[PDB]
Amino acid sequence: NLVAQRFAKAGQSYSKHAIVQKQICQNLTNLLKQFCPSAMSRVFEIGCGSGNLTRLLVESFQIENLVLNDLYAEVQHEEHVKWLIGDVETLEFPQQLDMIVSGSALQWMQDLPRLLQHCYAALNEQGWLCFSTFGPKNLIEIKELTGQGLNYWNLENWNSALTQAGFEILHLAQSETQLYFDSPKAVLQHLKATGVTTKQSLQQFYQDYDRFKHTEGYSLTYHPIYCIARRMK
Amino acid sequence: SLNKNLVAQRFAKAGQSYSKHAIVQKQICQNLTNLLKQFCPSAMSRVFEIGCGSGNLTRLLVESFQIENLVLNDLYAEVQQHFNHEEHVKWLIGDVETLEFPQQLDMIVSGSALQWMQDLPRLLQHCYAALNEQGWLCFSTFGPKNLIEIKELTGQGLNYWNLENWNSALTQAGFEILHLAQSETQLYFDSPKAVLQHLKATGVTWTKQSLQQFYQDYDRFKHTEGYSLTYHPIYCIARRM
Amino acid sequence: LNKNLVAQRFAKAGQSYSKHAIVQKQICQNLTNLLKQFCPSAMSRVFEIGCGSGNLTRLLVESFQIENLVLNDLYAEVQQHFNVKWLIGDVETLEFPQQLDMIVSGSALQWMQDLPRLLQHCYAALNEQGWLCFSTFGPKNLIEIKELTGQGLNYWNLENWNSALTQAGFEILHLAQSETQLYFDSPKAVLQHLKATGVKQSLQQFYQDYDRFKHTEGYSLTYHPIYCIARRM
Amino acid sequence: MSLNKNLVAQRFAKAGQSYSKHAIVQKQICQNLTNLLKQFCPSAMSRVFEIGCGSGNLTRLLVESFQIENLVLNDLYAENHEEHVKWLIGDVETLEFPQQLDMIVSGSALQWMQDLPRLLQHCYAALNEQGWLCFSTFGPKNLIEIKELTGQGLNYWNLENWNSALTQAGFEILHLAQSETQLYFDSPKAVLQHLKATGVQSLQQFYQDYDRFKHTEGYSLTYHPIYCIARRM
Ligand SMILES: C[S@@+](CC[C@H](N)C(=O)[O-])C[C@H]1O[C@@H](n2cnc3c(N)ncnc32)[C@H](O)[C@@H]1O
Ligand SMILES: C[S@@+](CC[C@H](N)C(=O)[O-])C[C@H]1O[C@@H](n2cnc3c(N)ncnc32)[C@H](O)[C@@H]1O
Ligand SMILES: C[S@@+](CC[C@H](N)C(=O)[O-])C[C@H]1O[C@@H](n2cnc3c(N)ncnc32)[C@H](O)[C@@H]1O
Ligand SMILES: C[S@@+](CC[C@H](N)C(=O)[O-])C[C@H]1O[C@@H](n2cnc3c(N)ncnc32)[C@H](O)[C@@H]1O
Repeated sequence: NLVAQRFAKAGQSYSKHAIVQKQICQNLTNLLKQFCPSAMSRVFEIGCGSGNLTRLLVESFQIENLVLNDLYAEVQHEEHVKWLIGDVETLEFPQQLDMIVSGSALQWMQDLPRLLQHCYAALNEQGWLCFSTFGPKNLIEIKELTGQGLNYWNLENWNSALTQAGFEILHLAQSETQLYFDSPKAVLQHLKATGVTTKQSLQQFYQDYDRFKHTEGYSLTYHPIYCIARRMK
Repeated sequence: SLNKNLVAQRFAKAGQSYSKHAIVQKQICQNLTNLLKQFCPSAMSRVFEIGCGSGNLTRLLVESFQIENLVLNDLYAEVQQHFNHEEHVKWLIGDVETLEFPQQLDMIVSGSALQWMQDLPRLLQHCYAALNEQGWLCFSTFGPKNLIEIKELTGQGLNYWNLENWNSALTQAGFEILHLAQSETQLYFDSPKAVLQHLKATGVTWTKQSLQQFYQDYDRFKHTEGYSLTYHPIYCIARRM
Repeated sequence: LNKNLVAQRFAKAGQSYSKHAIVQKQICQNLTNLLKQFCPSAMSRVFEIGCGSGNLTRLLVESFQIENLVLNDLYAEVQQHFNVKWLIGDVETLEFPQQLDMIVSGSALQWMQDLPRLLQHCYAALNEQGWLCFSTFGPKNLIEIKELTGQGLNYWNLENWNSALTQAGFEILHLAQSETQLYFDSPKAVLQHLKATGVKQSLQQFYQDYDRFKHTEGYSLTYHPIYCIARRM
Repeated sequence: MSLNKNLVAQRFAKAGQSYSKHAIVQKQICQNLTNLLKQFCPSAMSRVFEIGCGSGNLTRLLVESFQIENLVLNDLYAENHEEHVKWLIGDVETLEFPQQLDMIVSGSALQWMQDLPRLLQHCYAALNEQGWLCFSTFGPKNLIEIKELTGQGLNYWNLENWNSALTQAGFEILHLAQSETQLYFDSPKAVLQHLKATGVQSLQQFYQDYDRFKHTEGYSLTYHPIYCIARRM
């Protein structure tokens, strides 16, 4: 019934711009409904944040045991949802899991190979490891003009890291989405309103943004990476 | 364009996956419905669907949108065998290029059916005259590389419009384009026989003689993952200008 | 309040002969003459419900100038009686053509399940001052067959039509009914006529029970057509 | 296998309400008598004779639908001019008939006759075997309101007088019907203006007298036409 495929998409659109991060969770949840069965028993979410993915998880899947992880419990049955709080690279994973899901969080990790060792041991055989992260061009306009940002993995780094850690890969995709704001100030407004973020430096930042001024506006790039994976066989 | 808190966007995607080859049409009607949830209001009084067919898109339309009056169109009258009679659903059976469109429509929707139209610019004129001001035109269709494997090996297919032929025809018909995209999917089957079985199982479709050389001809499309079959869906969310 | 039309009541009765096989056509001729009285000779858009073989259809085109003629019936197999625009299907489940000058129907509305709300679509599809003119059948139609076999249809009467037409927003310019009894030579001739017009001991009993419908001229068979000429107000 | 052309006996009754142009009443009686002629008579007729043609409203309907080879018109006066159109002017009860007729036709004229039984003797001898005698006249309820409010009016035959007289003269009756029509004018003056437009001190009481005929829809004027399709033996 299943058939391997390669795909490539492109188009021009309009976005509410304040919605960008929740729609990434919506796209990841579509991939979960595709591959994973409706019913699962034990699930572990890393970096749950405000809970945009968790509410999509519970309303689309039937899970009995749910473990939520983040540095803070800002998500506001109940004995079925338990709280593991702290840096996930410091904590011991819940065991015998059907699925580990993460959304927009793995880019903050310092030692991903070691963390994927914890993913392997905690998961059952053919247990699901599904996550969304970001590639090297995510918010690269801010990286060039301010010298700040994360060093991201690309698709080949993830591929050779999951295979070397003993994971079979079912889905591995990436996307580059350029938003075009009217002026460089609206770019900063979007970053504050979505929570990502001298007077000399401010307008000097607005001067150099002309290097990113296209016919439609000043560009801001999001580079989400999507992956669906299974353990061992 | 001059509207605030909406931002223009350009995107590109690529990846490798495992699909259920029989679910392709459901995948496209699901993708189009996901676009309808983004751009369109949750309630619509009058909606018109061209080429309802089995009803894959119709199922997704009624569960996500409160519709007061739903009008369904298709070529065959026995399309009404795949549906149960409801008071708020009317029918317009026949070739849609020969039928008067229902009046005062909030949205005209159609999934993987406009590629069978003979006169597309004349149909877009009817869409414009049937929609309310700022009425919705949202459709799925197919691009030029659609099933190019079957076009080359059998010499049969369709004439497909590309994005900027659509972009040009919609703008001059009076439509503003809010969303316009396309994707290319190559499915890798294990053998050319699975390609033919897939084409008949999903309802797209000589013997042993020509059936054997067609298998050897398909060797030109064999990747390391299997034998390719290309799908080229086109999506478009438009509004009456 | 028109200064040339005048309110009218009439009643007629008499004895005659009839070619028993042309009843359906004769019913159409009576409706066609009522159309000639009230209606303009030119109408751009006309919608005919239940055209059938086209008895009333050809009488419409012969005496009126129509630009858009839409013909409806249940079965597409009646287009083989013509050659217009075609609207095949159950009229109660069909999207009406809009901005109509007249909606015509001959001996077909007695088959409808929900007449009050089909009139609502007759109201919306018609222009201001649009015409609604039809012939149907009354409660005593084929009552000899319903009394003997228990089979038949529930027919509205005039007062039901006068009530539902004004409740839906229609004026009434003509509302009449006729009862006609044809006296066949024998009950066998009644069955022969019923199958020619397209409508062992159970058979002999039927011939016996029909003697209760014996008159001086023959055996009875009642037709009860209703004629109406309405207009949207 | 075989065609179907079986005449059957029939008794009918009609009733309803309507609107109509008051100036159009004789033209409609002519239109109704022409409908009966089309239902009983062949399209081809060699010799036709009309009694009381008058304005010619029935004559235009006759030649419109039937193929006549010789047409003789009769009336007290004379209102195409082909060579096969003859005129017989004068009191028809003092004139010898044209012989070997296929049909004798008359519209709204036989009510003025002084000796109908004698005139039926002439109709018999002039008609061929199975030759048609068709006419429209009026019954005793015709203009009954003007009859009692002025004490003036003609003496009319009823249906039984005609049925007995035709059978006595040697005629067979294939159709015999009567109709009562009550027109409702806004006021008795419009009744008089109708009586003066259609060729038919003490005034205020004649209006006061007319209140005896006041319905809810207006003041009544009654027409009582009689139709009969006969053929000679
Ligand atoms: C961009 S938010 C994601 C919010 C959204 N609900 C989702 O899941 O996609 C990423 C979250 O990961 C959390 N996070 C980052 N590093 C972490 C770590 N080392 N251990 C646990 N949580 C971490 C942060 O607190 C942040 O809330
Ligand atoms: C691929 S099917 C789409 C079925 C289903 N709605 C879906 O997309 O999953 C395309 C449909 O378009 C209809 N169609 C083709 N030509 C048409 C025409 N000229 N007018 C109306 N419908 C047409 C066909 O009947 C066929 O069922
Ligand atoms: C007695 S025939 C009339 C035929 C004749 N040509 C005429 O119109 O006077 C009635 C017709 O109505 C059609 N009919 C019955 N129910 C219908 C419905 N619900 N919707 C549309 N047509 C219907 C039937 O197919 C049938 O041909
Ligand atoms: C009231 S008109 C009806 C005319 C109408 N156009 C029609 O024929 O249907 C009857 C006609 O009969 C004529 N008529 C009356 N008495 C007649 C008589 N004795 N001989 C010949 N014509 C007579 C009158 O002159 C009158 O024109």
